[PDB]
Amino acid sequence: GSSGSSGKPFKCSLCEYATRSKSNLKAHMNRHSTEK
Ligand SMILES: [Zn+2]
Repeated sequence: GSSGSSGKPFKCSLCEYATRSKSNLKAHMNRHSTEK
């Protein structure tokens, strides 16, 4: 759907990775270090 689709608080500017918890994203961002 493309109507009132509540997004997310933290959305990685690198990829389409997003999570409601900052603690989670913090771990994902790390992946953006090796072979990237
Ligand atoms: Zn990312």
